[PDB]
Amino acid sequence: RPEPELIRQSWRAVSRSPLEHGTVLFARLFALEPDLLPLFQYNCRQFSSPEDCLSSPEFLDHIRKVMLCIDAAVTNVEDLSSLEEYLASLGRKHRAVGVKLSSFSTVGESLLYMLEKCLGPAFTPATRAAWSQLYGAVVQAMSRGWD
Ligand code: HEM
Repeated sequence: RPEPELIRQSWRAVSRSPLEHGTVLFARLFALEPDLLPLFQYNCRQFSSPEDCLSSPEFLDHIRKVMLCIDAAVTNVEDLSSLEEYLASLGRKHRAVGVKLSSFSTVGESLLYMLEKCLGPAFTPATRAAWSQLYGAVVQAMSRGWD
């Protein structure tokens, strides 16, 4: 159970510009794991240009979906069991498109980077710990989807 106010007050800041913050998360994620980008080519409907896929409405829509999912976790920070079935279904969908479960740990590192970029020293160790616990719960629920 992550401290709710630390999660809510930090998420509120990133919610002011969710697409811009999501782009920052993905930029770190791709630098840490370059193999992830070719998975998005199918949604883009073209395999010739990674850069065109990165700037595509289809890629932006995925960023919007990711921010909505994190928003649902933040809304349910007090009880994440409500989203257990949905997160397992999300885990199934990612396994279906070739995503490895290990890449979700890399997404967690990118999320902390996005938050530190947005908040600076306001991203306190307690805030970082709260986000680590919340994200760890989200990936533990999504992990059951892989089975
Ligand atoms: C590891 C990086 C990620 C990759 C490679 C990835 C890949 C994908 C792909 C390829 C799709 C499209 C599936 C399809 O319809 O064919 C998708 C859908 C989706 N992704 Fe991700 N994703 C990643 C991270 C995340 C994260 C961290 C979340 C939030 C937990 C998320 C939330 C979603 C959602 C909500 C959809 C909904 C599409 C649907 O209706 O099924 N993604 N993902």
